Amino acid sequence: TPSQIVQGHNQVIHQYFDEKNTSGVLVIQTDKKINLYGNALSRANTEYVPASTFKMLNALIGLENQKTDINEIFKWKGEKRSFTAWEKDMTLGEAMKLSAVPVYQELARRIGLDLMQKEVKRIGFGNAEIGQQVDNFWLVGPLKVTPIQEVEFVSQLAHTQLPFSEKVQANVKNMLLLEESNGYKIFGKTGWAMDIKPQVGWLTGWVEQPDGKIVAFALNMEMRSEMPASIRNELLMKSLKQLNII
Ligand SMILES: *C(=O)[C@H]([C@@H](C)O)[C@@]1(C)CC(S[C@@H]2CN[C@H](C(=O)N(C)C)C2)=C(C(=O)O)N1
Repeated sequence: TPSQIVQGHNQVIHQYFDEKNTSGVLVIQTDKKINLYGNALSRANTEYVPASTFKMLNALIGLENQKTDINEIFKWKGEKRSFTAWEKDMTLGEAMKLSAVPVYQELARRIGLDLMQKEVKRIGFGNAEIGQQVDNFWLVGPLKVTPIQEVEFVSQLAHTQLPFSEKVQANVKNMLLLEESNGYKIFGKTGWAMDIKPQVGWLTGWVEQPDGKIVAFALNMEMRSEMPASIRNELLMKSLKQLNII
C-alpha cells in the first residue's frame, strides 16, 4: 500500500504562492480571530507601503471632512493618464473601482497636508506618517502599514466601527463592492506599488456570507513587473474557496 499526501488548506495556500515564484501572505479575520496563510507568514507583521489600498482611507477622510460627496463628478482635465480607461469624468466610487490615482490625488490635495496628517494620526493607520508630499505618500512612502493592520482596519470598516460617521462608512463600503452571487458579496481594494523595490501587491477587503457573517481578508505579496495584475485576484479567490469562505 502506497503513502498518500494529505493536502490541507494550509499546505495548499502555501503552495499557491510557491507556484507563482513569489512570497505572499493571506490574513483572515472573523469573529475577532485572525489566521495566517501563505508561504511567507513573516509578511503579516511587516510594514509595507499601502499603495492604492489607501484610497479607502482617503475617501473616508474626504467625505467626513466634506471635501467631496459621493455624487461629485471629478473632471478629466486633459492630461495623458496611465490608462485610457481613466480618461473620462468619474465619481469617487468609479475611481475606486478603476484605482484612478489622479482622482484621489485631487482629493488628497483638497484635504491638504495638515488635515491629512491629523486624520491619519487620529485613525492610527500603520505608522501614521505621511511626510511632506501630499500626492504620493501612500505610493512611495513614508506611510507604511502591516497586513494585520490592514485586516483590522477593513474589518472595522465592514462593521461600521471606524471613528467616522456611519453614513460615510456606509458610502465607502458601497464603493468597494466587487462581486455578488448566490447570496455572497465580496468587497475589496487592490494595490500595487510599482515604483519601489521590492514591489508590493495588495488585495484587502471582506466577504459577506449569505447569513450576514463578515470574513475580512488582506492579501499581501511581492510583485514583479511581468505579473498580470489579476494574479492578486486569482490567488485570493482560490484561497477563499479552499478555506470554504466562499
Ligand atoms: C495603486 O496602488 C497603484 C498606483 C499607481 O497608485 C495602481 C493604480 C496601479 C495598479 S495596477 C493597474 C492600474 N489600474 C488597472 C486596473 O485594474 N484598472 C481597472 C484600470 C491595473 C493598481 C491596482 O492594484 O489595480 N493600483
